[PDB]
Amino acid sequence: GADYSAQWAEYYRSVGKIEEAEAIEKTLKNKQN
Repeated sequence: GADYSAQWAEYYRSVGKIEEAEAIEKTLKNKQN
């Protein structure tokens, strides 16, 4: 699997941005393509 906007979305999980991370976390979704 690719997984890119997840590594970045991981930081938000600890930078009190776990919520905003959902956004940048949606970019990691690399299953369809």
